[PDB]
Amino acid sequence: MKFTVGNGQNQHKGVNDGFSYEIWLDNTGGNGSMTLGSGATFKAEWNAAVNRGNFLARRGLDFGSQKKATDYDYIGLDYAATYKQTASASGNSRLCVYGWFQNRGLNGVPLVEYYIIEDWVDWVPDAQGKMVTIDGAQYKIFQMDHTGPTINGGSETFKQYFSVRQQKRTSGHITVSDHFKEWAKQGWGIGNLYEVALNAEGWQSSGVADVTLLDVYTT
Repeated sequence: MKFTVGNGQNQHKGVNDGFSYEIWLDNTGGNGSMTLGSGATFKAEWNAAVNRGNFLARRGLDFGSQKKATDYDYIGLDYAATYKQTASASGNSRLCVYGWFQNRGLNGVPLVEYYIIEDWVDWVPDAQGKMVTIDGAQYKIFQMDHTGPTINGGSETFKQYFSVRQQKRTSGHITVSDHFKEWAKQGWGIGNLYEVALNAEGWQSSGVADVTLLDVYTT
């Protein structure tokens, strides 16, 4: 139930109570840990306020890349967390829903890494976008190119899709399927749903994300 990164091992991933877990630290320094709770719950801590320090901890539901992400009639995520950045060496962090749309076998469809960002500190990705209303709240949506390693392998150029919550928070209900529908309404390509995860990420920062409630489901 506790996993550590930064002194010997820089990654752990597995499954427990039907929910994935993953923790990762780059080889640029720092340390971190994830303590599992029941279900999908977890506490993550990181100390990576060093140059190019880079940390992530996430848990979620694997969907098996079986069908178009928008074919699921309803996907819900309920979460509650304490989330704090305690150091920043020109750094940042975010708490978000996270996953991929797999395009393997899909002609004309991009590979996508997606983020529904509920809270952030110091910096968050941004680009020319559109405001939309989901779950009673304003989110800015946009997409951008990224070049880097991928669920399928090493450096390729793929797409990232973003919804960024305008009023930061650390608990509530997210209608994940509604975000997917808004992205689709822009004419963005939607591949097969790989996962739906709650993700804490740190760049050149230190902090804690104590996720005491996390439920992901479809109907």
